[PDB]
Amino acid sequence: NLSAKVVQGSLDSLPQAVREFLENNAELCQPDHIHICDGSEEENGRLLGQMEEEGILRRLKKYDNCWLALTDPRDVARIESKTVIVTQEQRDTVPIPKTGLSQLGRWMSEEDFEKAFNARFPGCMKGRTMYVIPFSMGPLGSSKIGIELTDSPYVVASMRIMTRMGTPVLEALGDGEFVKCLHSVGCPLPLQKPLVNNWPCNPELTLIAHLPDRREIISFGSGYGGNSLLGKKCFALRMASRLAKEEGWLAEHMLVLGITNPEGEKKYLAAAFPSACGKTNLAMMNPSLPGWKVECVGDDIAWMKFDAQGHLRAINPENGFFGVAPGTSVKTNPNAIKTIQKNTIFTNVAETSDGGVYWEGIDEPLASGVTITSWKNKEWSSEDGEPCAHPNSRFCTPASQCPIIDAAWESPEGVPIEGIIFGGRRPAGVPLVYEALSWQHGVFVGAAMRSEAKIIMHDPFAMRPFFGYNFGKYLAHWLSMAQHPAAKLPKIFHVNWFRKDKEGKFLWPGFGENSRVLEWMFNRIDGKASTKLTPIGYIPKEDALNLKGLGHINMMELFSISKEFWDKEVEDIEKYLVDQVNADLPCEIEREILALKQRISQM
Ligand SMILES: C=CCn1c(=O)c2[nH]c(Cc3ccc(NC(C)=O)cc3)nc2n(CCCC)c1=O
Ligand SMILES: [Mn+2]
Repeated sequence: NLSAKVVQGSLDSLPQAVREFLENNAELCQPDHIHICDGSEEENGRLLGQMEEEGILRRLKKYDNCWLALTDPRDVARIESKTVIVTQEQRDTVPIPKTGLSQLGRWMSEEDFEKAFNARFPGCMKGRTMYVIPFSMGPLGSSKIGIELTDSPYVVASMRIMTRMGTPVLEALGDGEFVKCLHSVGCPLPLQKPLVNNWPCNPELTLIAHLPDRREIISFGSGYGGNSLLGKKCFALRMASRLAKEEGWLAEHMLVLGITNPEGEKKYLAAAFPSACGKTNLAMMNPSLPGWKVECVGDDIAWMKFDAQGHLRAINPENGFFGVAPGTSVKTNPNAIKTIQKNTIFTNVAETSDGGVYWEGIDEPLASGVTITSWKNKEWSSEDGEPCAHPNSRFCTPASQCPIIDAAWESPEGVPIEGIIFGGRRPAGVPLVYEALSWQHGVFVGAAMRSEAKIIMHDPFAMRPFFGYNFGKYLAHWLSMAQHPAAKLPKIFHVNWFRKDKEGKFLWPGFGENSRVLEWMFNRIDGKASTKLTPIGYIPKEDALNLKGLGHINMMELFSISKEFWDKEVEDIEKYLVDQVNADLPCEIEREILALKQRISQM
């Protein structure tokens, strides 16, 4: 029966639990074939070739083994609306707000989800191959393993880069447990609807669901990576944050980097930023300060767990970078540019006529007669009034290829976090850098995060779309870390690269010069008496920030804290947290809200 549909591998060499998961979902989805992924170069070559034949990928001949996927324009981003967590009780998933609808996640009842599942999954893979992806989140060797079933070869190839994938994962798994991951593009053959750019999706029925009690992730109708690469946001943030809450650790939307001063002293820092803040540019930043070194552990997700000496240790559970393409250049991110030179999948970027990539802000003058095809497969000029690349277009690239990849990026011990950075995009009022007054205040600073998307929105811990459970409880869990025995708590900082003058010009040059801010953090961690007290925390004392080699910087306006601005700010923060977190807001946070208005009242 089922064996006859297998086109690669053998049912018999799957652990019983993997086999049963496959059997149940094959019976349900009715795929024409089953391909058990081995994760070999040869398999990758084959799937890339097949995808080229079918129009899903084009070859980018300018480079060594680079490819380009163009999507249906309806399927270009994750949809928060259609992203749900399923629990017996709503409160376990999101706080019940005081007014309005929750902005802290989306809950669906078990009953509603069973209905939603039956209207989508039966027969969904008809005419397609079901791929079986064994993957490890974190280095191969305890780490969490999952099995993703998908009808998308694009997902297979992306998973190979973004996770450890294939036969060795099944070998490490044995009869262990795994997260069950089910994905379909939702377009059974014969196609009932038009195919755009050979890219199957079902936007109307798109649903990305998490069932934490069953250890199941179920995703329908979208091929876009945030929705389809189930190890990443779905597992390593949402489900894991839940597990972490239970087991006394932390799963966070954080880059991790290692920074070394000119005397050879090295610290690791984790940072959470909302979108459009240049996460990845900071993760592999090339520092301008002489003698300094920055190395990249990860640009997206961090798993953090206290060791026996109370140090918070971080592992990057990913195997790659799924980076925003537009804005990437030799100037803004020289390390990303070298990373993506080979073995990289690009999605929704433009293509030059010599088979190179192009996007807004690539800052690379075209040769004579070279022209650009846009991401909607049209000839493109700068007079079109339309970007050549989609704003959310991506590169998907092996982490091992980053020239400053950290030597301990795959250490199963993890790397000791000495500082946590929170930040946002704030055109007014928020200084370039400040330090939390205490752990409790640092939790509040994370909880208070807002960022410009032209709208300024709340995005606490940069986790707004990613909480796996009640944010009030997530806040209590963060607070609880100050009572871990002998905890060596990271110093907490808040940054803003994006403060502007009245004409909208950026006050801080940023990029490589951000090394000057990390320098201040670095020395503060080491106890340097370099702080000046303000109502919002510590800022750099006068002349403490290293400005050697820069043009003029308006330091006064950059570090300016206005009573009027901060009155408006704390009112907005209180309002947001009391309303949205309501009965689940920990009283330590209530105290921090009051303490801040009290400090502001005194100015
Ligand atoms: C480690 C670097 C992080 N970083 C920054 O530090 C940063 N700072 C800015 C604002 C800025 C933009 C352009 C200039 N250019 C010139 C010439 O002054 C200066 C500041 N944009 C920044 N960006 C781009 C974010 C959008 C994807 C950014 O990524
Ligand atoms: Mn992210």
